[PDB]
Amino acid sequence: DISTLPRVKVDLVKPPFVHAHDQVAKTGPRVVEFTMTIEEKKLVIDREGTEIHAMTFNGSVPGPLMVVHENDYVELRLINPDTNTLLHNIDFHAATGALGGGALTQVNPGEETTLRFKATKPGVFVYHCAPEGMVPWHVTSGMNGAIMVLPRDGLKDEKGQPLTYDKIYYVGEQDFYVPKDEAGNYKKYETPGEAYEDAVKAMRTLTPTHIVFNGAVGALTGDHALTAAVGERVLVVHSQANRDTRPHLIGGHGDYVWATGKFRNPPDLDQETWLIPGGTAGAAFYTFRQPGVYAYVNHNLIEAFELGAAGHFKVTGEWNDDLMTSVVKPASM
Amino acid sequence: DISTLPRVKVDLVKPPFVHAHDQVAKTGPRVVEFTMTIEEKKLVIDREGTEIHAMTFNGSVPGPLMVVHENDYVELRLINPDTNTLLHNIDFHAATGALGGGALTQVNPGEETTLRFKATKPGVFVYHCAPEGMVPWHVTSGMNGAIMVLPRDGLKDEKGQPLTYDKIYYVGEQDFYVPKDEAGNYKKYETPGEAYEDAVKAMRTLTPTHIVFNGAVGALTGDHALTAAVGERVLVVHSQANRDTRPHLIGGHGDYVWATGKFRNPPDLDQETWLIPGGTAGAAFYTFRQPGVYAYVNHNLIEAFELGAAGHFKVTGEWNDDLMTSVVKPASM
Amino acid sequence: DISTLPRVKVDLVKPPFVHAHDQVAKTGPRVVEFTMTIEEKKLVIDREGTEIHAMTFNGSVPGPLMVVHENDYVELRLINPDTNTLLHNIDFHAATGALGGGALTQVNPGEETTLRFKATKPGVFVYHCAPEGMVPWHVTSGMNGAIMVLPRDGLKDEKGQPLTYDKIYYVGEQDFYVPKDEAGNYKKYETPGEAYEDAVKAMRTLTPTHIVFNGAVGALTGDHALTAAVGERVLVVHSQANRDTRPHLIGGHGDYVWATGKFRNPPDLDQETWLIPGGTAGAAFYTFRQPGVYAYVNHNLIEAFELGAAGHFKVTGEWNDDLMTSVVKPASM
Ligand SMILES: [Cu+2]
Ligand SMILES: [Cu+2]
Ligand SMILES: [Cu+2]
Ligand SMILES: [Cu+2]
Ligand SMILES: [Cu+2]
Ligand SMILES: [Cu+2]
Repeated sequence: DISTLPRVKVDLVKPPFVHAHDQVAKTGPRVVEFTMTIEEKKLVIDREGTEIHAMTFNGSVPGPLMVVHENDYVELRLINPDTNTLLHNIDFHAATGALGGGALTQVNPGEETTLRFKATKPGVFVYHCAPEGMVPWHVTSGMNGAIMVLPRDGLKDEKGQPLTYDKIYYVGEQDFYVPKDEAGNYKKYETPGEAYEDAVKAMRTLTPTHIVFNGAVGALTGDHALTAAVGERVLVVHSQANRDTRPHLIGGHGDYVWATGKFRNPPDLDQETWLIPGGTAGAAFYTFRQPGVYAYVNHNLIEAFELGAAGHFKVTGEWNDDLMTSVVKPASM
Repeated sequence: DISTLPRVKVDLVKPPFVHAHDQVAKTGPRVVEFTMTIEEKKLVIDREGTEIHAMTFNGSVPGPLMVVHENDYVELRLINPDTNTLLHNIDFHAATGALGGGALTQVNPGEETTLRFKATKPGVFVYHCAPEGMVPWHVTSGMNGAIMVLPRDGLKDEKGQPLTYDKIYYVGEQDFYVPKDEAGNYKKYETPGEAYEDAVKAMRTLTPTHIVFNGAVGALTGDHALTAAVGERVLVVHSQANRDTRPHLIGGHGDYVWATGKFRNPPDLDQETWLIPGGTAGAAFYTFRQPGVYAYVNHNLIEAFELGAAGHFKVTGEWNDDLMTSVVKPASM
Repeated sequence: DISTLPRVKVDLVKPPFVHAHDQVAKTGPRVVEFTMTIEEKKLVIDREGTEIHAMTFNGSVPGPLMVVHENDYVELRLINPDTNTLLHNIDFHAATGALGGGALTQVNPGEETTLRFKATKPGVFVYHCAPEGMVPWHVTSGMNGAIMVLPRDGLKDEKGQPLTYDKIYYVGEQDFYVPKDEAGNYKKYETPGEAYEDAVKAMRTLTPTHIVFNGAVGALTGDHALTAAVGERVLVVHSQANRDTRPHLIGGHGDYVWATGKFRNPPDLDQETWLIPGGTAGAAFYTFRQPGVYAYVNHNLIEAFELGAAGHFKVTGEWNDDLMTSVVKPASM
């Protein structure tokens, strides 16, 4: 049976970008093959040069977004090179059985493995590393990403009418818990193992030191802001593998939102802000109507503006005065 | 076009009360004009006399509730008198473009401005101050409120049947982060600027020192409890501009609840407790069936009973023994 | 009227198990009688022997799950034996009036009382102790449980088709705040009253020291794991009386989920993780398709793996290779 199915190999791209795919399936079920290489590496996460030992899927935080269709088979080749120091594995919330695949994918440095699973449910799901005994440490070190399982006939609104996006971006939100000394300065370590004991004490406080989008404070700002034009329909997939978040587009809305990200449910309309529970991926669809800069944020404003959970969208086009206008510009009373 | 539309000026009232309005629109689209004056002032927030420098819209925490209908134009005159010390602005989650109006409304002390925007989406939305660089500080100092955009044909249940309320109250929930000395006593400052540096360190802990309704511990209790009678239908609008909350009416329910507050979505029925994400306004409809005192609370009971997030409802009417009755009054075994 | 109704006495069972009942009602409305005895007792909650003075309904944390049908009358006999030291009462979120019954059920040691209320709304609800002035202390000491009010015609899916479970389990999640000394070691007390002052200071930090299922770290693991077989439909009721949680079945899904637990609303489909607000009970339905061990967790992984919020399911049956298979077992590159 599977033997007889067609197979296509797909090369992943770095977040916030997403690999090429079809919204409405043009072929029947296939075996979609992906390859990911584990990379343990130092990462500076803020302006002051704070550095951590990140554990990544393909060298990025978050790991890349995989896109398949309902009932395709996902075949993943997972490689843990001998240059790494720790055992890793992968748990797909999209999969059924063996702890999401975690029990079947344990690889020490120098090993690789190939897992296959059937994508039976449509929606966006979180995938993350989960080794017995050190699950939170690997997850909060950036070892998580997401997979989107699109219905074979694409996305639909509450009335069952088609929703087609022109652009899609993947925003992975990460809560970090950097160990601190007595005065409050962040500690630095030579290897991941040296950090272990302190990491556990830092996590138990339940208070992140940093909460960032795309691995670093300001990662999606300035020259890295997300782009769009007035009239374009944009799908924003957002994931948080360990902690709740409440996304919000400043100056815009979520026209259609699947906060818990499962496509067989009708979306919520006109959301100002929505809650994505820790351990979940969600998606929001919006059509831009005004040009300018928009701030995309976690709406606990302390987490957004003090801790790092803020990004930008720069949109081009003509301003619509009917929607909004400054009647009297700021001036002396 | 707008030139030709009728205009009505509306005078706002202090929370928890709401200005007069029509549920079902009797006229066509209009330009609804409001005026708000910014007021920086000292506020004692608890029984022990803890004082803070609040930043308010119209002298209250939360700012007043504005009520318009879908497709009306909101025209707001915002005045920042010379008696204030800081730059302020306003961001309406109900608006589209320019950061909700934040980029078009920056006024220093002694200035004013007039913004107009089209209310294209029905629901309850949060509005708040958001100056570049000090967003969380202004929000957590009480500078936020809400606006309700009613469908032109009023509220409806899941089956599309009309829902008419007899009374409406606005509960604004506020998380405060008062700086403390080494022993745990709250600090006091002469001006807002003197508090700034300490405020930022207090916010980064992510742990509020107070969480109150209507600006102070016990604000909606005793002689200030909300009132109703058995048989009355009450709509309770609740907003939290920075942090999640989980409202609950002790002894009652939320018969119809729009937790994320957007009216084009059908409401949830029979809720015991519901989650309103930080940066959102929600609404719950309930018909009183028993007289007596009801406690309206944030259901994290520590936040409610230790931190200040609790209010009362005193309802008049006849007791219904079919619904509830004490069969055997407390007595010695 | 009530005089004329049939009455049935039901003996409760210890969580995670649930007392015998009918899903679809075979008789008309009845007066269902229950008896609960309050028990103040020492409980060791972790591996290191940390001990607390728990306040319980029937000797367990959580208290037992009560199951009735819509429009039955619940008649509860509540006994507070003279061996206890504190005043207690009970508040049913399922009830209407008198603070959920809290104002009618205050019993000092040596007293008892009998309350009756009509179960007018279907769903799973939280019930908990709530004495004036010490509400959070009694709740966070384990004095809470849940009641399920089933529609008279059983559970249904989004299309109104019947959903019948073969097994049902009740998972009560508890956040504990154990007082600590300067070095971080947990304190021990002789009686509940001796703990009082320190308990309040511990709660105000808003940071639990332990978050457990069924009263202790590892309570639902090893020989106490929940059981099922491939093909069985299982309903898992989960409650959190004071704090938000985000349940997740590792290796599975929530096929039908009522996150806020009210049955008149259609369930959410295919959830990976769902949010149950503090002060609420929810229910998830799933059909097992793969055998093996599954971890049932609160998906804030620090709370699950560091703090205690983790349990197991051991399922028997044949492995399905179509759903998942290890193509290449872990081996040297
Ligand atoms: Cu790993
Ligand atoms: Cu997971
Ligand atoms: Cu301001
Ligand atoms: Cu905002
Ligand atoms: Cu008690
Ligand atoms: Cu309660």
